[PDB]
Amino acid sequence: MELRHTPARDLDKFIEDHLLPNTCFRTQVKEAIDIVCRFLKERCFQGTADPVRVSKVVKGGSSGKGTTLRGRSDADLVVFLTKLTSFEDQLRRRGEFIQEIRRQLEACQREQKFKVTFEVQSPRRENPRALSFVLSSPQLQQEVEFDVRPAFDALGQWTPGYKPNPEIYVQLIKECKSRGKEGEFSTCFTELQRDFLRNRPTKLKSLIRLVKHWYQTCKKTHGNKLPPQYALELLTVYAWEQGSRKTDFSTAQGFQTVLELVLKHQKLCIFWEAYYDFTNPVVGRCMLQQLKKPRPVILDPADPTGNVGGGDTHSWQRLAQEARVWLGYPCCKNLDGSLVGAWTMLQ
RNA sequence: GGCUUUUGACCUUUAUGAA
RNA sequence: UUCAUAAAGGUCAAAAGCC
Ligand SMILES: Nc1ncnc2c1ncn2[C@@H]1O[C@H](COP(=O)(O)CP(=O)(O)OP(=O)(O)O)[C@@H](O)[C@H]1O
Ligand SMILES: [Mg+2]
Ligand SMILES: [Mg+2]
Repeated sequence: MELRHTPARDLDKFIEDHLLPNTCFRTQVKEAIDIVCRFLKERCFQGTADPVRVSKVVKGGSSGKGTTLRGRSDADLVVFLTKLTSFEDQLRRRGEFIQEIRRQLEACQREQKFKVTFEVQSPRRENPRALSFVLSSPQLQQEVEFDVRPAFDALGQWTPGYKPNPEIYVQLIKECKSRGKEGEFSTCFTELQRDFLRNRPTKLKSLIRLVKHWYQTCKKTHGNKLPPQYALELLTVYAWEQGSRKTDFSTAQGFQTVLELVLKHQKLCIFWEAYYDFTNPVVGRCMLQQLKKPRPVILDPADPTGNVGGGDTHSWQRLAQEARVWLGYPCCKNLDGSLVGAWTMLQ
């Protein structure tokens, strides 16, 4: 049964039946992650005469957040290398480490330990930001898709709960404003992005799944011309924080609220102070700049240079058209045909 | 009320890499 | 000691499906 035909009272059942991970899926992925992690820690750089060390492999993305879609969520890994020493460095040397990681993976395949399938993407253009591939192992019951990124460890050993030293963002902003980049180093702060969602209430994670599924369904019609998926994820968090703040709430009202916020994209200016704030003048000046951009502005809680909004109003136009149609579906409607109603946003 | 799953919190333990 | 990935054991909670 398609989401498109599911009424409001069955959305939680729909999430349960199609979207939530089952035991096998999340078990096989964690096995696949283990294979790649061991490889990176025990093999991949053991050949370098000048030792390249991996300080940590961070499981990011939906996998680290607990918002994965069953049988559809990739594994996102950020591998932190001791020899990348700064944002400048990561930006210039990321290409090398990718290629090298590719070679060693090949040399493992050649050995019959597992099988990897990459996908050439042309034109190559700017250095690659990631290495993507599919993994297959006699060990595993299924294949898992991967996304691997090398990164400079800006945070050091970071403990969830603490705001990162502002001087780290001072430095971030300095390089970004000099090289004309914005949001290019969000991977270094993956752990903050993971922390922003990991501890949220269970049903909120479930709604995020639903919104993600709706968004993927939209992509069938619009390909890659939509705003970034992360924008919608953050938009869902914003909806809950201003309209509920409760562990229990109606999924349909949540769904409707999000769809309505999409239609109001020309008024969206959303940001958080979970990891930075206006205290430090430099960080403060950069936040303020971002909030003066054309709407919608959705500021990455982990990255003050990062407007997840995407800066492309055609994308939001397209997404808004779909939001208009989906508001006529049984998804947000009661039994009598009336809409369940959206939450109302605190200041 | 009963059965179970998913997602987190806290306290232990094992392997691997790193500071 | 701490950080990361996987596994194991104990305890607590949230939400969901089913009866
Ligand atoms: N536009 C963006 N700006 C900043 N960070 C982003 C971003 N897009 C993605 N990210 C970060 O990189 C992670 C991996 O992205 P994706 O794999 O593309 C989606 P996901 O969040 O993993 O869910 P999904 O893979 O289950 O669909 C995201 O969770 C987010 O933390
Ligand atoms: Mg992902
Ligand atoms: Mg990914």
